[PDB]
Amino acid sequence: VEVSRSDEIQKARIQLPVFGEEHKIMEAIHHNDVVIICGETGSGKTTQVPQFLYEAGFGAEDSPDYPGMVGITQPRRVAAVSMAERVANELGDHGHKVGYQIRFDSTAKEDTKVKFMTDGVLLREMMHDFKLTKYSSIIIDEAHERNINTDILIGMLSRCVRLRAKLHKENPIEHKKLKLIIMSATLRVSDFSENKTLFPIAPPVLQVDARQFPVSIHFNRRTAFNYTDEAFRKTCKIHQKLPPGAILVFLTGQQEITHMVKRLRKEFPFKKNANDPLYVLPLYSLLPTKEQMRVFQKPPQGSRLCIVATNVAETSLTIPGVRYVVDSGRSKERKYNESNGVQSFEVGWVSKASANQRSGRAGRTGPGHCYRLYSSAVFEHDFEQFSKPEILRM
RNA sequence: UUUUUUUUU
Repeated sequence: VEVSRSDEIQKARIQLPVFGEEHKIMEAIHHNDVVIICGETGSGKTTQVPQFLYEAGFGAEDSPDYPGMVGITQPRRVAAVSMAERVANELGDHGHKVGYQIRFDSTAKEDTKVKFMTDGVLLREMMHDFKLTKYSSIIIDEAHERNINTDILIGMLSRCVRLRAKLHKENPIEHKKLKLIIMSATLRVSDFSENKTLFPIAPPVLQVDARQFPVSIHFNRRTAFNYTDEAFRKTCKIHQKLPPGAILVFLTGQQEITHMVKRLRKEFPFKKNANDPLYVLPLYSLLPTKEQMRVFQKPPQGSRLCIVATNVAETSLTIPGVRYVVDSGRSKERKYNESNGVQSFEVGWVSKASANQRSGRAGRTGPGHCYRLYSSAVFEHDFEQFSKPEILRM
């Protein structure tokens, strides 16, 4: 199968170190019933999978009615949409042959081989069905967050695939076996691979690296009673001491963030061409789009960037021209008193996965200086390494 | 005597 590619996007095909590993994906699409592949983002996994499975012999495997076509599920609607104006142009075919579906935009075209999903739309489709005949190649995204809907869907697809791992008809050879790879976002999914519950077999796994684009991890053995002022001091020390760039100041809630915005408008009130060139912007997804496009833009000249954000920045929104974080130390979380029906908004330990993703959010392609207001001994006491499931709270 | 970071149909 050929793709009708383009020049700069063939530059985007070869550059990824997973396309040369295509044969593994080939055996992963030909040998194993369920495959688990992990890796940090930016290593060319979602931006390389449609070129795998459009060229795998699965677009027309069980042809001529097209029941072999890949659905790749995404954490959220904007991830699928942005990735569709990213890599549906990577396969050189129009919107009929590559597409997406989100909560309120359905692009159900019959020519399609690659479809980017959320969780809920595919739930909608296979409570509308139960045996998943129209699909044969499925790729999962974000296996490390372990949300509600990802876990729900993976349990019920384990049921459906292991029901179709059996014989389709009265002992045929034409089985509607479903080929599925979980393209993870961070490199610990083995907490599910050890179990014999969701699959009694051990699911075969593949581990791939990424491009670090280095970040310097720095621990401050400091009291973290008012982590706002500590983050303020670390970002002032980077802004004055270290070479220029952009620095991230991270917090938890609604009020400390605008308090830090007021302060960085106070001690650095100039923002035009105390000659510290600085533009300071808050960020969380409870802000309107005009401020959300204000951070999409680059800083005005005579001013660097500095972003006072909550814990949104790890996964929700990420911006190009930043270098360094000062972490939250402790992040805001929510839990329910099941003995009462009492909810809660509180602040507790950042797990090491969220902090690592945060440090990666700092050093996109440039140097990172992860000035952590907490210590290594406090990073010793940020167990567990990964975050706890979002199921257990609600 | 308001104290909502976050999310999937």
